[PDB]
Amino acid sequence: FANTSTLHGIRHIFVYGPLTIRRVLWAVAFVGSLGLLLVESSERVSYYFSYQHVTKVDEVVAQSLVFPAVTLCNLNGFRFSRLTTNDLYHAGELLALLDVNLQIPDPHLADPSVLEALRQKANFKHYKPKQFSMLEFLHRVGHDLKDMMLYCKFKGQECGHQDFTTVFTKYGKCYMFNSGEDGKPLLTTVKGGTGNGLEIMLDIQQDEYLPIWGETEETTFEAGVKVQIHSQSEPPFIQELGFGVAPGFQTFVATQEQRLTYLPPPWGECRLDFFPVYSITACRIDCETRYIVENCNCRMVHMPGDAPFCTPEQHKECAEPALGLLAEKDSNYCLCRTPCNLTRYNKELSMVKIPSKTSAKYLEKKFNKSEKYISENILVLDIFFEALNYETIEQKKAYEVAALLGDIGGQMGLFIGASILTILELFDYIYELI
Amino acid sequence: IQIFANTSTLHGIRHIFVYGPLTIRRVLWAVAFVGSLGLLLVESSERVSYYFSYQHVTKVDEVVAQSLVFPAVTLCNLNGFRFSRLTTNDLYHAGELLALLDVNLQIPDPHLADPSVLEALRQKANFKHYKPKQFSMLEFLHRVGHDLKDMMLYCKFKGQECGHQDFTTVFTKYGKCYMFNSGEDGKPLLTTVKGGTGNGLEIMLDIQQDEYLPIWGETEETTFEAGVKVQIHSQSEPPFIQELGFGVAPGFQTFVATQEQRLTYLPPPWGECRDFFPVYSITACRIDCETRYIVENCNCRMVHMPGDAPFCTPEQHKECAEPALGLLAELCRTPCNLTRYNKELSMVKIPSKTSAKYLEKKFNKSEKYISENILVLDIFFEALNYETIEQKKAYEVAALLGDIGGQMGLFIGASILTILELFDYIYELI
Amino acid sequence: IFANTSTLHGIRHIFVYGPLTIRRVLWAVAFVGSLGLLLVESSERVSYYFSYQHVTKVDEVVAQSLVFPAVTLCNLNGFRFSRLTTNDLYHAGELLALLDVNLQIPDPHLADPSVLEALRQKANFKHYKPKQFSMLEFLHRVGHDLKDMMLYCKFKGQECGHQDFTTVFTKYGKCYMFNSGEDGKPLLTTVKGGTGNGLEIMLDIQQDEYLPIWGETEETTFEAGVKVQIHSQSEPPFIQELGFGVAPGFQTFVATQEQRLTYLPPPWGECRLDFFPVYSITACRIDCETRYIVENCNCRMVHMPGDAPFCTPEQHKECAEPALGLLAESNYCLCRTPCNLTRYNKELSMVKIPSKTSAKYLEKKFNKSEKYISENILVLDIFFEALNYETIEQKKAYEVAALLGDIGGQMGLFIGASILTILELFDYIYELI
Repeated sequence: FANTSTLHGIRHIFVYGPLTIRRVLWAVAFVGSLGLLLVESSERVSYYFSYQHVTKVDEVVAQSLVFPAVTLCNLNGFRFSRLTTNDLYHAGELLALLDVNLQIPDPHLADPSVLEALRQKANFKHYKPKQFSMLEFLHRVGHDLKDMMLYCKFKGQECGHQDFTTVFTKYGKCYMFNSGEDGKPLLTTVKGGTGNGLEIMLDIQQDEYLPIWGETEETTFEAGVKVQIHSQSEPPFIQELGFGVAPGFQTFVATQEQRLTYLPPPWGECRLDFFPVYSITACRIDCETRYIVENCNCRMVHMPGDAPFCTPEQHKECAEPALGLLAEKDSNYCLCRTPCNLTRYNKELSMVKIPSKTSAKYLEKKFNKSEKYISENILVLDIFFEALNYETIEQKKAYEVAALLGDIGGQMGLFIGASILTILELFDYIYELI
Repeated sequence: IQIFANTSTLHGIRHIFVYGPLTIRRVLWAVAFVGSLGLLLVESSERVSYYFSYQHVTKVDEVVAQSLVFPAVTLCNLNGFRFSRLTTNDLYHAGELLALLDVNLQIPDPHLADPSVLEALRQKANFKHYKPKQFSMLEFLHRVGHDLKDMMLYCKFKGQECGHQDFTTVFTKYGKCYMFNSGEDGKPLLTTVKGGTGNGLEIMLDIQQDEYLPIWGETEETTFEAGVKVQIHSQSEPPFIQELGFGVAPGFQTFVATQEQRLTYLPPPWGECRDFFPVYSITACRIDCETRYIVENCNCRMVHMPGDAPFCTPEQHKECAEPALGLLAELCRTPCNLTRYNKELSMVKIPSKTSAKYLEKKFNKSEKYISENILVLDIFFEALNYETIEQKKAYEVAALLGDIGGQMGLFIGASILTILELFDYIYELI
Repeated sequence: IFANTSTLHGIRHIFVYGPLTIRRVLWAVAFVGSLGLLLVESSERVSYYFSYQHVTKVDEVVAQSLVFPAVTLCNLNGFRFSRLTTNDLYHAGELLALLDVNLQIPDPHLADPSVLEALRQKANFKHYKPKQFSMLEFLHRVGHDLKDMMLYCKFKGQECGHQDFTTVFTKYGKCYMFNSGEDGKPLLTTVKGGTGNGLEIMLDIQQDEYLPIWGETEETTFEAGVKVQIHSQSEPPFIQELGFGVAPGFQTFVATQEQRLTYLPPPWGECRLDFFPVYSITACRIDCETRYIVENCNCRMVHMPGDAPFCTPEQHKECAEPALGLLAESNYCLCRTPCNLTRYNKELSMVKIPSKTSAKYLEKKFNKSEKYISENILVLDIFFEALNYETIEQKKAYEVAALLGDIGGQMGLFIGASILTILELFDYIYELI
């Protein structure tokens, strides 16, 4: 009888009278309903714990964008003219100007003019060496922006090498525009188009490039600059993320601000010894640095730390094969996950010829250079925003707990009419039968 | 006086054994219910809070098509005025503008000029006893601006021949430009039906680099560059090549592999989408905006602007409208439907060795000229499909109900009516 | 034997049945009202469910290695002039546009002197007995040779060779595909970003083997370089359409990202082959071309698969070329997206080759003029910008379990009804009859 009596209950049961009946279908109809509720409620919980996301892509008109950092590097790291005898001593083998015995490799195939200058400076049989510092070396021999930069406009106003910042990188002594160093307030763009961005004309000084001759294992046949457009929060990794600019063209880099937002685990993979602010580039440098200061007790020039600078002795026989080993052989010493908030810059590249006929003469005059030189050494580079807007890409949580309840809640309502309390009511009644 | 005690409402739909007459260890129900009620209020708030946050999410498809509508291609020589075709009257008014003449109407630094250039400017600039004649910046530009008839050596579309009669004059901050497949004259828009370089627009251009205005001596100008600018753009939008154009260089076949993008944005409260032009565009408004500010503060309009205003004379251009724009830059939101075109650029060299001679012959031009003046330009669809990017409303009212509905079901077993039932019963107690 | 008044056992929410009529008939409206909305809103939800929407899930994933794609590359020139034989000029002569319909040099007075000399040497058919000719054997022999064309190949810093590429015929002629996977060895992988650790090849395009053009030809073949498709090893190259140009006199950098698209079948999306085991849009579009030509032309072209017979230049001209011309204009061919697939997104940048200080080295090493080097040599770097793939998935918007939870909660809200509540009522109406 008690069962008959518990049918003031909230779950839905005509399965308890005094006499057995016609209506045993309710037994099935209820067991049926209960079945589905359990099937479908599982799915919803299963899915909830799958901790999915979905993507929200907007594009937002803006009154101004913050102009990014532009790092740029000559493909040539060391000017030939500026190599000293002391330099050719330590760095000689490194720059591939000298064989292991400190002597000019295949003298008969060398440029006459090159061999003249190397014979003058590389007589090491009797040489008493002097102290040498890879950083001091690079600072002195690396291409000079003062020399390289023929003009600089930003938003149509004049600029100069005083708006750039020396920044060492696997390419040597490089220059970063709008770096923000010394907390100077970052430059901003206020109009789209080629006109109102960064515009620089460069002489890449192609006749200071290290010479290549004879039976060399070298393939450094290329001339121009590498360039990374990158947010001021992240260091340049121009090694990998650079794009080429070629001489004899005005290259247009039309850019858009991208504002990524990622979710932490368990939805996504969101979330440093040497850098205050975290970056993928930042970690991957910090990682490189830590593994070399460990296995080589020096650091390279582009790395941070207070460690001692890797001598060309070390660079050759230690640190270069150490990186050779880091990538291909040894799983990441540090694998580096995405930051949560971050800003990317999307580039479209187009080009027009420089110089035109009607300017060729002017340029030859102004700069005291041959028609040839201008046409194999000069480029113009425009970085600029296509229009005043950023794109937002956010990862949004797919199914939060409140929505799970509303779904299991409505599913219960549909099949049984049950609440939490309905179940409690039943458990109370079974605990009373014991 | 004759109404049910609380005890008596066990007819009530909420889930309550809190009204047996004498007190019991089962005060937990009071907790369990107040507990359940608490969460219901917490969780139902969240859902309403969220609803009114009027979020969206994004739906990205890519759709195979039997045919795409081919876009509008506007193209401009980097040079706005051919030197050969400058007249003495032109050099009079426009002289200072083109930076061929100082504030007085004479050649700035004749000693540094090309010999041949100075000869030709002396021939045409004798102004001490010249009585000026009528001058019109539009008529000027129409006449001196590069001619497509001259510039265009061949035109294919879908492999079939084309001509300057498939293009339309269009003035822009670059001068007299030309727009392919413009749709003007209500002619039915060209369509592509096969991918690849072959079956798009293909044009060979001579940019006439030796008609470029010369620059010499102690000039502040830096127009050192040669080639064309190009905007690929939907026929409903005007070109804004000043900002959105991409460069093409001479001495290369430049390939522009394109995809149709079909953006759909939501109005407020979810997203931010919503007179001189029939159709609204961001470019359209930004022109309308520039025009209104210049016709106000300068009583003229420039050549590329619309309106019925009077064309800005070089007098005005110098002293008024140029610094007016200098002042202007120093809120136009997205249309709801719109079509974008995504470009990938690649290049090959022109001319090849085995055709260099042929081209020199056919066009009566130097080996040098061909190599510093000729380009080929292919605009074409990579394959027959458009990408759709739609903003979809995140949480509609029907789904809010289903969630607050099921939350009530879960914690209380309440309906709307359940609450009404309770309010009826309290109104009866008063 | 149950009373309307007496169904107070009923689960939907009803104060509407006493014995006498009352001021509280509002319940009748409030209920009919509630029932109204329930029907309005529950329709919307079902309507929407059957609208079978989706939404998009975009992640980006760090990886310790990416699989390097397939690179197919083609010289713009399909046939080296030097290597054209007398037999070849006989059958293929008209095809290569070297000879008019009467097997004679078209406008000899406008021809390059040196060209005409070499065509006269090879195209005097006065006494010639023709021999067996095969467009495939022809193309295999005359088409540019990678051995010749490829001056060096690096991958991940280590050396490479023509034996890491695979001959692959295409609308452009005899082309070469890197990391094709055909050798049943495991596909090559990148483990560091940047220019250095991708494919890097230096090519001499042999611009002076290009077929010459002279006199009154209707032509656009003025251009020199290579076309290149970066593509999934699962898909054949369709370089005719999907290729990008590389120009001589530049190191061209192709920075790529792996994209991993997932699409939904009907009814949500348009997801999901005689001649190809693996399905591709490219794959079916070839299979489609092939089927239509073997039907309407009884041959196949060289790039097509099948067991059909190869189209002779006779056939190629007068049959199969206009047959494809007729496929254009407007598709007799429906080729939908695969479900899983991998795309490669390319950014192109360039620097000059050669530098001044290497120009002479290259001239010497390769025994070539300053001019030749500068109009024939290019370097091509394909590589991943950084170790990650982008995932774009189409995700079902509203599955059946979520429809129930919504119709369920809507019923709960307006009526307090379950499935059983309605059954309960139908039982009670079947009992009234």
